[PDB]
Parts: sequence; C-alpha cells; structure tokens
Amino acid sequence: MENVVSAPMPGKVLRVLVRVGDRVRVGQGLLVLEAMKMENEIPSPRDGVVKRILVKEGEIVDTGQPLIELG
Repeated sequence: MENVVSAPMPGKVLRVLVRVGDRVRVGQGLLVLEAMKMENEIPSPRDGVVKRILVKEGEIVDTGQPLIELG
C-alpha cells in the first residue's frame, strides 16, 4: 500500500500538476520530472487525496526522494 510518491530517478521538478487537498486517481500524472531530454509524468500509485507536496517546481531531486504524500 503506497502512500508516498518518490522520484524514480534523479531529475528536475518541471511542474507540479495537483495541489494539496486534491483528489487523485491511480495512474494520474501528479508532476513532471525532467531527465535526459525527457519529460516523465510521475503517477499517483493509488486513488486518494494529496496531503503534502514536498518539493517545488525547479527543484533538483535524487532517486527515491519523497515528492508527494497521499493522505
């Protein structure tokens, strides 16, 4: 049971697609992570509510780094 969206690889947080409190669906893109001339939509692992967004747009993140917590 997944509660935290973490970075699958290092990247730059290009865009955060949802806000705290928003309802989300499994497989929905929640943010866009840029890496190696590619824009990766990072999905919600489950239906739920966005509780916390732990990064800002522009931020560089490393592998496994927490990005979003679901409530």
